[PDB]
Amino acid sequence: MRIILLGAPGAGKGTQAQFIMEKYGIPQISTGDMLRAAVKSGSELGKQAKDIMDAGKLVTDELVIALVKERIAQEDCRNGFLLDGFPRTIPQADAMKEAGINVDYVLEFDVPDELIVDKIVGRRVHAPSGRVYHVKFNPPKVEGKDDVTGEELTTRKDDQEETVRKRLVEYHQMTAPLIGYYSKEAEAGNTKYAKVDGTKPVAEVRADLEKILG
Ligand SMILES: [Cl-]
Ligand SMILES: [Cl-]
Ligand SMILES: [Cl-]
Ligand SMILES: [Mg+2]
Ligand SMILES: [Mg+2]
Ligand code: NA
Repeated sequence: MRIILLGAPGAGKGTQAQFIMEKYGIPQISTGDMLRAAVKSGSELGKQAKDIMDAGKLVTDELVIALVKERIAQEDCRNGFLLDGFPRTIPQADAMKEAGINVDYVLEFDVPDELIVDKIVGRRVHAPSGRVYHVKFNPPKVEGKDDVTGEELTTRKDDQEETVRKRLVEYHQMTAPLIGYYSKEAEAGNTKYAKVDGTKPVAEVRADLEKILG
């Protein structure tokens, strides 16, 4: 099975990745992982990608697509692949089509913005050790303090509410046309598309995916 799995930053689409990998015998692949790998390999695309990154420049859609095409030709994608978080824009989806990269299912892992925010801004960390807590889901033993040292917990700059909300605003303005793109592709019979309710318990989402995919 060839699957694209999309989802807003913080929604938790990753919670279903291992289920999909084990159901079908397929690797999880991502443009981030591809960039890091091809550089190691010394292949020509990797060298081109390394040059671009070393210059602090943007990886063009042309190069990303060539890396995707190369990645899915590798032996471990024989049964399919779980393409995580890509495409991100209609131009990238069109470049997939120009290159001949169709998939069987596009899954939109959907969690309302307010629930994403509530999840992230409740996080607490003991930064010297990377130990993590959450006011609502994994609270510490003494309020606001690290269990092990007793030092007062903090929050990551990455997790500030204004920063989370800005990231979601940007995500939806980019992704809304892409969702419509794949819905239309499904209407044409070129793929299947499903909006997945990520707010349910993990075990229920898993059951729902089993019905969506078969
Ligand atoms: Cl996430
Ligand atoms: Cl990968
Ligand atoms: Cl303790
Ligand atoms: Mg890999
Ligand atoms: Mg939406
Ligand atoms: Na093809």
